[PDB]
Amino acid sequence: FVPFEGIKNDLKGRLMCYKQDWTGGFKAGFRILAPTTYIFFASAIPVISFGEQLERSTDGVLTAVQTLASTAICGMIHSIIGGQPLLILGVAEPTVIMYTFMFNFAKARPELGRDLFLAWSGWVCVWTALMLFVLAICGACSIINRFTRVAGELFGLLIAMLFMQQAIKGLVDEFRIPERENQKLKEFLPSWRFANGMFALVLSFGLLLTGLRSRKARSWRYGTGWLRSLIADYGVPLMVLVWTGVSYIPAGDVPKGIPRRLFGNWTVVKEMLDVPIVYIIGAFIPASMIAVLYYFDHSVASQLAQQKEFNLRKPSSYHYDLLLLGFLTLMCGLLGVPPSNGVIPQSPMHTKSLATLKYQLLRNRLVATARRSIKTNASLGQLYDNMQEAYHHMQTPLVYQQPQGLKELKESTIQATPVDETLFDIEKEIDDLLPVEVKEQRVSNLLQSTMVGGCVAAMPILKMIPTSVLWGYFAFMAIESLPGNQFWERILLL
Repeated sequence: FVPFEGIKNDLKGRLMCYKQDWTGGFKAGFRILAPTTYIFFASAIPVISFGEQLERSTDGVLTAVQTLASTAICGMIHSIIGGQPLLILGVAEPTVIMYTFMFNFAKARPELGRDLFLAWSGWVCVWTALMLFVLAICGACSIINRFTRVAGELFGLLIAMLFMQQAIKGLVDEFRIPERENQKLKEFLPSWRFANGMFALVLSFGLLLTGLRSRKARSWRYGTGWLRSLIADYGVPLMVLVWTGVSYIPAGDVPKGIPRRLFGNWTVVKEMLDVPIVYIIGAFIPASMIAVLYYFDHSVASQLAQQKEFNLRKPSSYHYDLLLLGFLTLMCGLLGVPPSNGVIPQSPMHTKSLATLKYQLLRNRLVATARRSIKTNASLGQLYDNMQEAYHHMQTPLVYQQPQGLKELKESTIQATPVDETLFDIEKEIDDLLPVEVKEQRVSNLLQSTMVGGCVAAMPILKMIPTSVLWGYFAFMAIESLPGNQFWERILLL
């Protein structure tokens, strides 16, 4: 717990894999788009829902534009100078709850009111940034190492329950009347309300089930490998588009709003000095709560994306990441947008998608090399050496760790068997000798953040998405927030 020690160590570690990060990201060509698109959807949909929730709960002060811009800018800055580019930054539910509490507090004060809410929030963000700077400088993130696997599994389960509760609440609200829309409307009759609720159930469950099914496309006996990979990669975005199209089928026999549909930044510094100084000090309290929450969430989200099972080859940056989070919180407060923060399950989902990308790249390369070798000599031990050489050649040269390397050829595999091709199937055998590796780089995070930003200018296209799609996706992400963690497995076994 020495001042500035952790930050300096983290910077030392990360500054020697920076150009490597960028060149590795560019090494993959357009194949980097699949994880990028997957994480872009996973980041944009919850943020848009949170933006709608804040617009309803803040009388139009904060909308989806602000949440999207915060997510995009914070993500881009973290991608370029972050320290741990696996982390995905976004506006989380606890932030929404705290901002709702703050808005409710400020609406009941004649001194603050509604036209000074953003300025008071900015002062809260200044206090939070100061607290985060103090915590990072003192190495308070060292206690993160102490928290064990259960301390992260419980948080994952809590986030899963929160996402499921959000999905169920959205589905139930599809059955009720909104508190802001015109009450005397054709689309809001009890019969049409029941119809809307049932249609939303159909669409949400259809999206959930089809996406969960298409997530297993690669392990199918039908179709071609190209089509199987395309489905396994883009099924959830494709399902979003397909169920959006399905929602338009009955449009010739229903009222306008059946089903219900969805719908830069500025500065608040000038009016930030108009807040009386009894609430600038009073911002310390919600600032303390938000600082503790962010200290916990950023760290746990970063460590859940850095599981030992992924065999990552680059160091962690907990202290430096917390310092940068302080800076980003200060910037977001000055810009009048809610702060971003490391979020789950987006971060582990990003890590898993990158691991899958590396696995597929390696499988393609090794299959090609094995097929090339089968024709020439194919001695089954000289071909394994060729595959090992290709694996080593593909890898990126670093200084910290070394590539895991292909694992041992199983005794049963050799006992079963130049090499006879009838008795040695490459597709069956490659999977048995591929390690778990992650394609670590900064390009996927940067592109996902830029896409989230461009969603700001793509609002008319976003106007065509029903909210049932959002609730189905929230359920899909809640299930993704327990992708087979040890704690959930143990609960299943009991």
